[PDB]
Amino acid sequence: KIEAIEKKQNNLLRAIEAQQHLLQLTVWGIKQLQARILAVEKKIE
Repeated sequence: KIEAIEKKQNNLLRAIEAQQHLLQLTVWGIKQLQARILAVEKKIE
């Protein structure tokens, strides 16, 4: 029980750490699309 709670908790920490990184990745990806869409708007503007 306390062992089961602890084990599950260690995994949760790892999953959150992993999602943290994925998020930063998507954020950076969105900054890239934004820049590219911008240049296009300016090109046809």
